[PDB]
Amino acid sequence: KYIVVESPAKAKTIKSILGNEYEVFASMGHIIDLPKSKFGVDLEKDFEPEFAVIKGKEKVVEKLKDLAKKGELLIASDMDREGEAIAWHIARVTNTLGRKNRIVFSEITPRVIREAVKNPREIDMKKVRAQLARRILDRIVGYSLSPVLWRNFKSNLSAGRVQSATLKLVCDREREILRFVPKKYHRITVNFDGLTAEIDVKEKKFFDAETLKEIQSIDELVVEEKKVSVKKFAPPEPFKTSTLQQEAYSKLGFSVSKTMMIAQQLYEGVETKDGHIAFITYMRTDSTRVSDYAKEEARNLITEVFGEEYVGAHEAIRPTNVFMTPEEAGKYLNSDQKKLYELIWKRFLASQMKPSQYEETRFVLRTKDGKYRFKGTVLKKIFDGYEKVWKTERNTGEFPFEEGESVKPVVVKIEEQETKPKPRYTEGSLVKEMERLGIGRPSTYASTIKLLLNRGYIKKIRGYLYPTIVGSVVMDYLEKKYSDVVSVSFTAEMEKDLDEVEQGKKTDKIVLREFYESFSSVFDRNDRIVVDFPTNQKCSCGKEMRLSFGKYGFYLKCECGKTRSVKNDEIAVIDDGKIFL
Repeated sequence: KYIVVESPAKAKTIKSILGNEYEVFASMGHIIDLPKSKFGVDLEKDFEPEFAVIKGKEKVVEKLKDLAKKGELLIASDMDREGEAIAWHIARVTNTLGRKNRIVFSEITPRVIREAVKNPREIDMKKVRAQLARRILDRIVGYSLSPVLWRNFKSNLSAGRVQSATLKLVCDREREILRFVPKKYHRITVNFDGLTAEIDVKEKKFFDAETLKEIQSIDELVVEEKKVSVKKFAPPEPFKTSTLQQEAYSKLGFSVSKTMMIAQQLYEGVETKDGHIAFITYMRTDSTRVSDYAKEEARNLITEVFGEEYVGAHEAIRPTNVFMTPEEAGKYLNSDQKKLYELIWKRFLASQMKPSQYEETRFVLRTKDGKYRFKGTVLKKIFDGYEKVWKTERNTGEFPFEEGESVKPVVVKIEEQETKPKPRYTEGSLVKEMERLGIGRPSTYASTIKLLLNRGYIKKIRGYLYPTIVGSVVMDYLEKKYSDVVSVSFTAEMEKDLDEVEQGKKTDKIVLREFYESFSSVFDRNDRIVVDFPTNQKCSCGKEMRLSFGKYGFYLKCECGKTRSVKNDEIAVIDDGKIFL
């Protein structure tokens, strides 16, 4: 039998497992694709795609056709929609579509691979159609709007729908920050015996001088209320793509593209001095489910290392072999791979362990004159559970006081503060928002963010993301002329529709016809657009400046002073028609 995969890494890992009973072949990427500069879909044949062998890949195609005549040609592409389409192109070119020739697995390990090759299935055409519909949607937007956007702002909308929705998130965040009005208030805390409590107020308040003097004068309080209860904390869930990207960003400082690159290495199998080893399950997943076999191995490890009292077709991202500890993994993994494997391993083991248990004491203290109250909480650890693996800090302490008892000495701390706006997104917290709103999917979170940064539509400064002049100006255009079509809401609706096509709950054709109706009814190909915005900038003579766009790109001008040039990626947000630089 012959097995075909996309990558040399996967081919070597698979060949290591199967030996000489199977010949394993890598295609070295895609063989067939839509045209690179023809539109490629026939809008008069109900969105018929036009495929051709990619230049340079003709020989691979010939080899595949030859193999298919010599033996069963099994296809071991990754298990996502893209992989299913790869499988379909190979089956079509070899005239084997409909055979049981597609191998499905979430991990490249001996037990799993050996079973998977024995149980091939037919290519899932609903999954293929969901992929193709995505390609067609992107191609319609891309080939309609990128020329319009080149003519007017010298920039493009590839990865389009999802990319414009995500850009909108960043702009909306920036306007929220712009419009925020901070409020001064006092933070007032009392401190006694290692415990703290905050003043009890209906809203954040700026106290007057005489009230502050009084509060600062407090040196004794009385316990008004003491309530003790059991508090359990759930272990983390096993990673899925979205939460891996978020945590690798916040815990390791990895960009979401670096995380996915490393995760792919760990899944496909790394070459070692002695062979090849897969470390984790497939990295594009929306599931946090764990196989029964992996659950059992985890129970066995927990039992052995920690004790029984600690024990708690898409799959979570998790270690293929939980007994390969992060420390042992270090002899095979580079520094970045080791950090990522360690994260994944700790999250998985912790997810299989018992909740932790604490006793929580919530208390209220009052002054003797009854004028002021202060509220606090403290925890006491009963059982660490999963926190033995997933490191957690909590406000632990003791409340050695009863209701009605006086406490002295107390120390009051008064600090003037100002309310703060929402923080900007980071790559990780932008992924979180894309998941929240339904606009990203496992295969598109990282690529969307990367493209936005690469086109200079957003800019990263000390890890926070800012919209730029070109991002803002492009988004404003799309909002004005393609309001419904480019909305976060419509993007989310389309992504849900494509999930439904994959699941066989909607047809590709119905989804495509709906989109095209909405798009075509607003698409104006001959649109010419003079950039002309009021700004928050002033020139020497006192006048307001205006933003314009010429042969050397963006510039500011006033009906008096000289013209100041601006880079496409200078930070900027548009609000009520005015650009704020």
